[PDB]
Amino acid sequence: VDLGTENLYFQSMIKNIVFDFGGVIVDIDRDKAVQAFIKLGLADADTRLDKYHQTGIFQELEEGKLSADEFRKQLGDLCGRELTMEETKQAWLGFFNEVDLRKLDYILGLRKSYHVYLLSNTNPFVMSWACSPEFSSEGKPLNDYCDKLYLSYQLGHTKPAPEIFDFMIKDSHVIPSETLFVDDGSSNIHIGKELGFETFQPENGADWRQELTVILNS
Ligand code: NA
Repeated sequence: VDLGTENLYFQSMIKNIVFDFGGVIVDIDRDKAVQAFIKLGLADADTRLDKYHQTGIFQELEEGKLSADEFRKQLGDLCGRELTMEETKQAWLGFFNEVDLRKLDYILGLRKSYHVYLLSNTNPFVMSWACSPEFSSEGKPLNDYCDKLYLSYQLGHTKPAPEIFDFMIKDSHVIPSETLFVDDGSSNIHIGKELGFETFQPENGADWRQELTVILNS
């Protein structure tokens, strides 16, 4: 079938759509991330890095408890050498594959009919790329695809903490039952459901456009 927006029709009680970034808009490859951090000297990266919820200094960075520079310093101490910001950024970008422009185009089409928000565990290294014209070959920052970004490191909590969902709900004024939450992570989906959201859990790396269209018309 043809998933171009002009072919698509939308009608249901859903008014808002909340997307995660990694695992939904852009593919995550944890093995590639592990390799990228090992390159810096983090020889035990395989035990440290997670697909859904970081721990240790990685969590602290994604909750804004460590600044990018502070994280760089503490990561360097683990690696036994002083890291630059650029090589630390490049390690973080190891988590990601280039974006499927089909997904970005689909999301632009959604904005004609829905309020679209991002709610994501992320950090300044990743966002310096995503929230810039370097995000993709289309030259539009992640900001162009949403009404507002809710970023863990600016809010002090990471999903699946209920607090990050609560901030987003209160700030955006969405009614959870009229909102579709799209996230590849099970724990995040479960708390979203508990708080009243409709949920859709796509597979990381999969083309979810068809199924999303079906859900938005259910
Ligand atoms: Na995700």
